[PDB]
Amino acid sequence: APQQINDIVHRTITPLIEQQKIPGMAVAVIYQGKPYYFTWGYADIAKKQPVTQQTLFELGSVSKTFTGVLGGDAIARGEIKLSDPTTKYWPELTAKQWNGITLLHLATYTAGGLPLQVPDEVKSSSDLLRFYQNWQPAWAPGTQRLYANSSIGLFGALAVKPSGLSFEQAMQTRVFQPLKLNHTWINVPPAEEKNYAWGYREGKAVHVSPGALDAEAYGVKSTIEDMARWVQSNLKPLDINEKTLQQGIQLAQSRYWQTGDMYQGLGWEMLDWPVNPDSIIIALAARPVKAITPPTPAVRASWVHKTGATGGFGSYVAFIPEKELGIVMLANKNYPNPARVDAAWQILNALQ
Ligand SMILES: Nc1ccc(C(=O)O)cc1O
Ligand SMILES: Nc1ccc(C(=O)O)cc1O
Ligand SMILES: Nc1ccc(C(=O)O)cc1O
Ligand SMILES: Nc1ccc(C(=O)O)cc1O
Ligand SMILES: Nc1ccc(C(=O)O)cc1O
Ligand SMILES: Nc1ccc(C(=O)O)cc1O
Ligand SMILES: Nc1ccc(C(=O)O)cc1O
Ligand SMILES: Nc1ccc(C(=O)O)cc1O
Repeated sequence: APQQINDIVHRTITPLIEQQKIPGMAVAVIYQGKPYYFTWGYADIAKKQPVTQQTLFELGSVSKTFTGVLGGDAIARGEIKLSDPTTKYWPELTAKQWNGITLLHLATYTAGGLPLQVPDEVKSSSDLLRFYQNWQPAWAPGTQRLYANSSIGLFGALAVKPSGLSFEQAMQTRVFQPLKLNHTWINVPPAEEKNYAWGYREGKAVHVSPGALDAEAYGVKSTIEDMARWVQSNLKPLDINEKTLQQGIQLAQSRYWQTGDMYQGLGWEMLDWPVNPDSIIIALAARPVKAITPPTPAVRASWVHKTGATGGFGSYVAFIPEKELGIVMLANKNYPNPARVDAAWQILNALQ
């Protein structure tokens, strides 16, 4: 822990925690291929349990980065293609609006206005089919981006079908295990209960509610160590020994669509480095997309990032491959996104 990293981190995070009243927080800075860990406050306020390097936080939508890489791994395996129609992997999807909707569209929120959430009442596999069959698109496929758990969530479920594995089995065996993420869970086991932090929404202790496609969209829990390892894996994919995982990370960081200065990958979102901080610092934001023809392979000169939130948690991951530099910020309160990106910006810009 060099003093350069120590001082900038404590100078940035301490005021953030006070200003946002965050009960507990874990931060990892990846600098020249080594992680540096920082922890504040409480994982459990009532039981006085401190945040540590073993504390599990809910990642929220940062889960979509694991989903995107797993999908990319399936592509590398020759099991799926992003150009394949959705109907190829779900033939019961016989409704005529699904003509021309591909796995890429699901992965990148460009199917034509799939809703932010799968409705809470949708539970069975029959419910899900009925839900997607009855969905009426607002736009043609590949024309507008509308962020949606029902879009990326379905991509994840369909992407693992040719493997013959469940999503959870696929993620564990193809992403978690090979990358040594031994404390990253879709479902937290009883042995890990003590490490599992409580989230805090308006003073109330809360964990993420179960739902359809939760594992695929927002259900991963992890520690600051594993997330630091996840960042390193994404910083330097070609150092990973697994052939298809290496390629799947690169596919997930490819630029498929452009909306202004933002580029949409699989899970990951990117901007050209150097980034105007104002470009990175609303319930529904429909944005027209420019197709990148063909998609640009993972650009090392990039700000790659993803925000995530659940009711009780707020997370943020950001990295710059070119600089071998990254940050993970995990907190057990859902606080404003600009505050996360600002703090991350302050730290990484000081270190680059
Ligand atoms: N809202 C729309 C939905 C689908 C199509 C299409 O061409 O498939 C076009 C639209 O304007
Ligand atoms: N291991 C655990 C799994 C689920 C929950 C929950 O609150 O849903 C809590 C746990 O400690
Ligand atoms: N005992 C507690 C005190 C304060 C808070 C809070 O969220 O500020 C939560 C608690 O469970
Ligand atoms: N309460 C729940 C609602 C939906 C689902 C699901 O798998 O869709 C699971 C649940 O435990
Ligand atoms: N062009 C490059 C691609 C990947 C890596 C790596 O470390 O994975 C490094 C590079 O210079
Ligand atoms: N590293 C950077 C510093 C300052 C600015 C700016 O727009 O002021 C942008 C950057 O990418
Ligand atoms: N200060 C900056 C202004 C514009 C851009 C850009 O990529 O358009 C980047 C910057 O660092
Ligand atoms: N997208 C979601 C975010 C938060 C929660 C929660 O239960 O806190 C559930 C979701 O389906």
